[PDB]
Amino acid sequence: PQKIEVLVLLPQDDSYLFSLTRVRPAIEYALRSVEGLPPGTRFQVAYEDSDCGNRALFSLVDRVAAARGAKPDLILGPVCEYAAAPVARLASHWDLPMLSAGALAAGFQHKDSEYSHLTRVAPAYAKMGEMMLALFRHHHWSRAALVYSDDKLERNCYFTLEGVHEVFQEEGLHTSIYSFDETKDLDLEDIVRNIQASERVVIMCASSDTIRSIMLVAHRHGMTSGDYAFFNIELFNSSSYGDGSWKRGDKHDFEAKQAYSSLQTVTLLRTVKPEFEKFSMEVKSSVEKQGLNMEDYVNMFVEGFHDAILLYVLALHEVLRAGYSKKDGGKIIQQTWNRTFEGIAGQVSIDANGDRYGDFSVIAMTDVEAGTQEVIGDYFGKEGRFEMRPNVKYPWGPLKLRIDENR
Amino acid sequence: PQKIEVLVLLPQDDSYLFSLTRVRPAIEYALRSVEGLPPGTRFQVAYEDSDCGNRALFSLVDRVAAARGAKPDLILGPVCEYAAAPVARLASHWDLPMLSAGALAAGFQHKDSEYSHLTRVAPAYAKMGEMMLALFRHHHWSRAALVYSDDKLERNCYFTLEGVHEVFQEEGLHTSIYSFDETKDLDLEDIVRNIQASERVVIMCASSDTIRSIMLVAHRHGMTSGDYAFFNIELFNSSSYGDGSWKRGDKHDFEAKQAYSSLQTVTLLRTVKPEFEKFSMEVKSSVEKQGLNMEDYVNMFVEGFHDAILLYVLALHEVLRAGYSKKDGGKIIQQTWNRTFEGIAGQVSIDANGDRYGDFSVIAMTDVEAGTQEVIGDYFGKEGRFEMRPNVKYPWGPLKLRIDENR
Ligand SMILES: *[C@H]1O[C@H](CO)[C@@H](O[C@H]2O[C@H](CO)[C@@H](O[C@@H]3O[C@H](CO[C@@H]4O[C@H](CO)[C@@H](O)[C@H](O)[C@@H]4O)[C@@H](O[C@H]4O[C@H](CO)[C@@H](O[C@@H]5O[C@H](CO)[C@@H](O)[C@H](O)[C@@H]5O)[C@H](O)[C@@H]4O)[C@H](O)[C@@H]3O)[C@H](O)[C@H]2NC(C)=O)[C@H](O)[C@H]1NC(C)=O
Ligand SMILES: *[C@H]1O[C@H](CO)[C@@H](O[C@H]2O[C@H](CO)[C@@H](O[C@@H]3O[C@H](CO[C@@H]4O[C@H](CO)[C@@H](O)[C@H](O)[C@@H]4O)[C@@H](O[C@H]4O[C@H](CO)[C@@H](O[C@@H]5O[C@H](CO)[C@@H](O)[C@H](O)[C@@H]5O)[C@H](O)[C@@H]4O)[C@H](O)[C@@H]3O)[C@H](O)[C@H]2NC(C)=O)[C@H](O)[C@H]1NC(C)=O
Ligand SMILES: *[C@@H]1O[C@H](CO[C@@H]2O[C@@H](C)[C@@H](O)[C@@H](O)[C@@H]2O)[C@@H](O[C@@H]2O[C@H](CO)[C@@H](O[C@H]3O[C@H](CO)[C@@H](O[C@@H]4O[C@H](CO)[C@@H](O)[C@H](O)[C@@H]4O)[C@H](O)[C@@H]3O)[C@H](O)[C@H]2NC(C)=O)[C@H](O)[C@H]1NC(C)=O
Ligand SMILES: *[C@@H]1O[C@H](CO[C@@H]2O[C@@H](C)[C@@H](O)[C@@H](O)[C@@H]2O)[C@@H](O[C@@H]2O[C@H](CO)[C@@H](O[C@H]3O[C@H](CO)[C@@H](O[C@@H]4O[C@H](CO)[C@@H](O)[C@H](O)[C@@H]4O)[C@H](O)[C@@H]3O)[C@H](O)[C@H]2NC(C)=O)[C@H](O)[C@H]1NC(C)=O
Ligand SMILES: [Cl-]
Ligand SMILES: [Cl-]
Ligand SMILES: [Cl-]
Ligand SMILES: [Cl-]
Repeated sequence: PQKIEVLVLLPQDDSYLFSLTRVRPAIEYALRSVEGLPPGTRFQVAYEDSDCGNRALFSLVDRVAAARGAKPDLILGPVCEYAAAPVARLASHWDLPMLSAGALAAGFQHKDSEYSHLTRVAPAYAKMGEMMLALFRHHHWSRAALVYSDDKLERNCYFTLEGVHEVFQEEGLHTSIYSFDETKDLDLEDIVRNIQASERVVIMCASSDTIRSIMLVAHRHGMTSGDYAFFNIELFNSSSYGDGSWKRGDKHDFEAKQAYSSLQTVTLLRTVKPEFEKFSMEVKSSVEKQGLNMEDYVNMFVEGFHDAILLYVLALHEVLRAGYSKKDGGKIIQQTWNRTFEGIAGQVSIDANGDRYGDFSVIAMTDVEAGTQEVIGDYFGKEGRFEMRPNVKYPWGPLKLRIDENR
Repeated sequence: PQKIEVLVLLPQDDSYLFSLTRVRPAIEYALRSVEGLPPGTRFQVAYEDSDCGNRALFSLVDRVAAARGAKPDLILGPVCEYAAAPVARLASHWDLPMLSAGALAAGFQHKDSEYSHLTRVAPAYAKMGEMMLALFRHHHWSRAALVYSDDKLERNCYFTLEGVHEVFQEEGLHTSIYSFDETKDLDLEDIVRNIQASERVVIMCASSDTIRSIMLVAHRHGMTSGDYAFFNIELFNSSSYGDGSWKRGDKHDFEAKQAYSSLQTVTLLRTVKPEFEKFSMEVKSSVEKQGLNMEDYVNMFVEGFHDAILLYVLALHEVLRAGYSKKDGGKIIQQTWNRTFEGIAGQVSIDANGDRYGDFSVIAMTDVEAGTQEVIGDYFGKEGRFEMRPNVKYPWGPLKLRIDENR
C-alpha cells in the first residue's frame, strides 16, 4: 500500500499571497476530501521554502541528492517566475508532473519542451488581455488608458496590464500607459489630469487604496459622473488590489461612494456555493490560529492549489487505467490538459496547452444611493465571450450612459 | 594523497567554438604543465555535454545525486548564457568555484550573490564597448554606424555591438544600427548605401565572408579610399569573423586587396611567444587526429580554459596557506579575483569583480601594394588606454587621412 509523495515549493515570507502558511490549509483541505478516488493509497507532502527565487531549485535538488536519487511524485509550485522556471525544467527532465497556480509569465506557454511537464492551474497574465479585449468588443470601445503601479520586484500589475496592452496592439486598439510606484509619494493629480485629456476609458491595477485615491481625485475633477469608464482589476481576487469597497470610515466616505458609481471592478468569476464557504472559513481558521490575521484567506492562489490536488488525482486515475504509474509524469500531465472539473470555487477548465482558461466577473455599483455593488457581467475564457447578466436592475446612474472617444 | 575533481561542462556539438572536442586539448595541456605547484596531488576531470542549454544543469545535478551528494571541487563552464546561469547559481549554493571563458552576458557582472562564485576568464561583451569608446576618444570620433548580423540563437554579434552601442549612449556618441541575418540573402547594397549617407565610421561584426562582401560593395562605391573608417571585429580571435584576410583566390582578389586598405580588424591583443606556438600546434594536432579539420584551433575560449586551470591552481595554493581547503569554493574564487599572471597567450588580469580585463590589438594594412597586414594599435583594459604602436611605417595610404563627420 504505497504513498504519493508531493513537494510543495512556496515562499516562507507570509508577505506573499501564495505563502506556505496561507496556502497549506487549502492543500490539506483538498487532501482530506480526496482521501474520502485512487486505489487505497495515502499522501505524503513536504513544504519547502522557495524564497520565491533560487531556493526552490536548491531544495528540490538537495532533497533528491540527499535521498539517494529519490524524486517526488508530484511538485506543487513554485509560483514566482524565476523560481518556477528551473524547477519546471527539472520536472521535464525527471519526467515529473509539476502543477502550479503561478508561472503566470507568458514564456511559460511554450511547452514544446522544457515546459512540457507543467500545467498552470491559475489564469496566466495573458488571460486578462483576452478578457479585456472581449469587453471592448462588446462595448464597441477601441482606446484606453492603462494605469498601473510598478513593483520592480514581481511587477504583478505591470505584467497584467502590459499583457492587455500587448494584446490591444495586435488588435489595433490605441492605448495610453501610465506607470508609477506607490512606494513613493503619489503625484496622482498629474495623472488624473493627463487622463482626462487622453481617454474616456481607464483600466487600473494598483493597491486597494491607491485606487480609492485615484477615484477621489477624478471625482474632484467631476470625471466620475458617467463620461468616464473606470476599471480597477482585483488581481488574484485579493482585497489588497481593490474589490470595490469605497467605504473606509473617513472624511471622504460619501465622496467616495459617489465616485465609485463609475468604477467597475474586474474579479474572478463569482461563486457563492456553500462548499466554498466551508472552504473559506476553514482556511481562515488555520491561518488565524497560526498568528497572522490580515488580508483575505482565499485568493486565486489559495484556491488554485486546492484545485491542483484534485486535478492530479483525476489525472493519476486515468494514467493507472492506461497501464502506467505515478512515475510517468508526462503521461500524468497530458491527462491533466484539456480537462474540466468542479473546483471549490467553481469550474476549472484547462486548455489543450495545459493552461487554465480565465473566467471573470465585473462588479459595478447598481444602487448609487446605497453604494450597493453587484456583478453585472461575466467573461468565460473557454467560449471566449463576454456576457452581461440578464435582469440586473439599473434604473438610473452613470452606467446608463454610452462612453464616447470622439474627444 | 587526494585528487582535485573538476567537471567540464561544454557543448557536444563541434559547431560551437567552445566545444568539448576543441577545448579539452587545451585544458589537458594546462593540466600536464601544472602537474610539472599544489602539494603532491593529481587531477580528475569529467567532460559533460552542456548542450549549451539546460543539459548543463542536469548533468551537474544528476552527477551529484547519483554520487550520494558528492560535488566536484572545480567547475569549468558552461559558456552559453542560459546554460551557465543555473550552474553558477548552484556553485554559489554548494560553495563551489566556477570558472568560465563564457558567461559573457552583462548580467553576470552582478556578483553580489547568486554569481559570487563565478569568475570570467574571457573578456565579457561589455569589454568591447570600453575598448571602442577609448578608440573614439583617441581618434576624436563621436558618431558611428554599427553593422552586425543576427543569430536569433546566441546572437554573439548582436550583443558585442549592442554593448558598444549601449556604452556610446551613456557617453553621448550618436550611432546608426544596421541589423540583418546572413542566413538569408544579403541586401547589402541597400546597407552600404544607407551607410554612406549616414556616417563616416563603420563598426562591423559578421562572418569572414559577409565582411569581405560588404567591403567589395563599399569599394564598388569608392568609399574604400580613405574617407571612411572600416572596422570589423574578429569575435573571440576566430578566423570565422574576419581576420583581415582579403585574399580568397577568386575574381575579386585584387579588388578586395585594395578595399581592405581601409579596413581595420580588431582582435585580441597579439602574441607571438613560442610557448603559444607549441600550445597552438599541439591543440591543432589533437583536434586533427580526432576527425575535424576546419576553423582555427585556438580562439578566445580555447585559450581561456587553459588559463582557467592555471588561475585555479594559483588560487588554491593561496587558500591552503590560509588554512582552508579545496572545499571552500568562495575562498578560492576570492583568491581568483584581482589577480594577474602569464597565460599561454599573454597576460591575463582579473579585475576586483572577478572579470577578465580586455586587451585588444588593431590590425591594418600597412603595405597597400603587398596587402600586408600589421598591428598598429593596442587597447589595454586594465589601464584603459588605447595606444598606437610606435614606429609603424605607413608612408602613403588611406589611413593617413583624418575622417570627418561634418557631412
Ligand atoms: C473572488 O472575489 C470576488 C469579489 O469579492 C467574489 O465575489 C463574491 O464574493 C462572495 C463569494 O461567496 C459573495 O459573498 C458571499 O455571499 C453569501 C450569500 O449572500 C446572499 O446574498 C445576499 C446579498 O444581499 C446576502 O445579503 C445574504 O446573506 C444571502 O445569503 C454570503 O455568505 C456568507 O454569509 C456570512 C457572511 O459573512 C458567513 O456565514 C455563513 O453563512 C451562510 C448562511 O447559511 C453559510 O454558508 C454558513 O452558515 C456560514 O457561517 C460567511 O462568511 C458566508 O460566506 C455572504 O454574502 C458572502 O460574503 C459575494 O456576494 C460575491 N461578490 C459580489 C459583490 O457579487 C468571487 O466570488 C470570488 N471568485 C473566486 C473565483 O474566488
Ligand atoms: C588572436 O588573433 C590575432 C589575429 O590573427 C593574432 O595575431 C597574431 O597571430 C599570430 C600569433 O603568433 C602571429 O603569427 C605568428 O608569427 C610567428 C612569428 O613570425 C615572425 O614575423 C615575420 C612577419 O613577417 C614572419 O614572416 C617570420 O616567420 C617571423 O618569425 C610565426 O610563427 C609560426 O611559424 C610557422 C608559420 O606557420 C609555424 O612553425 C613554427 O615556426 C617557429 C619558428 O621557429 C617555431 O615556433 C616552431 O618551429 C613552429 O614550427 C607556426 O605556425 C608558427 O606559429 C608565424 O608568422 C605565426 O603565424 C601574427 O603575426 C599575429 N597577427 C598579426 C597580423 O600581427 C593574435 O596573436 C591572437 N591573440 C590572442 C590573444 O590569441
Ligand atoms: C481537447 O478536447 C476536445 C474535446 O472537447 C472538449 O472536452 C470536453 C470533455 C469538454 O471540456 C468540452 O467543453 C469540450 O468540447 C477535443 O477537441 C475536438 O473536439 C471536437 C468536438 O468538440 C471534435 O470534433 C470532431 O467531431 C466533429 C463533430 O462534432 C467533426 O467535425 C464536423 O462535424 C460535422 C457534424 O457535427 C460534420 O458535418 C463535418 O463534416 C465535420 O466532420 C470532426 O469529426 C471532428 O474531428 C474534434 O475531433 C476534437 N479534436 C480536434 C479535431 O481538435 C480535442 O481532441 C482535445 N485535445 C486537443 C485539442 O487536441
Ligand atoms: C585589488 O588589487 C589592488 C592591488 O593592486 C593591483 O594588484 C597588483 C598585484 C597588480 O595586479 C597591479 O597591477 C595592481 O596595482 C588593490 O587596490 C589598491 O591598490 C592601491 C595601490 O595600487 C592601494 O593604495 C594604497 O596605498 C596608496 C599609495 O600607493 C595610498 O594612497 C595615497 O598614497 C599617497 C602616496 O603614494 C599619499 O600621499 C596619499 O595620502 C594616499 O595615502 C593609500 O594608503 C591606499 O590605500 C590601495 O590600498 C588598494 N585598495 C584600495 C584602497 O582600493 C585592492 O585592494 C585589490 N582589491 C580590491 C580592489 O579591493
Ligand atoms: Cl514561489
Ligand atoms: Cl540558499
Ligand atoms: Cl555552454
Ligand atoms: Cl535531457
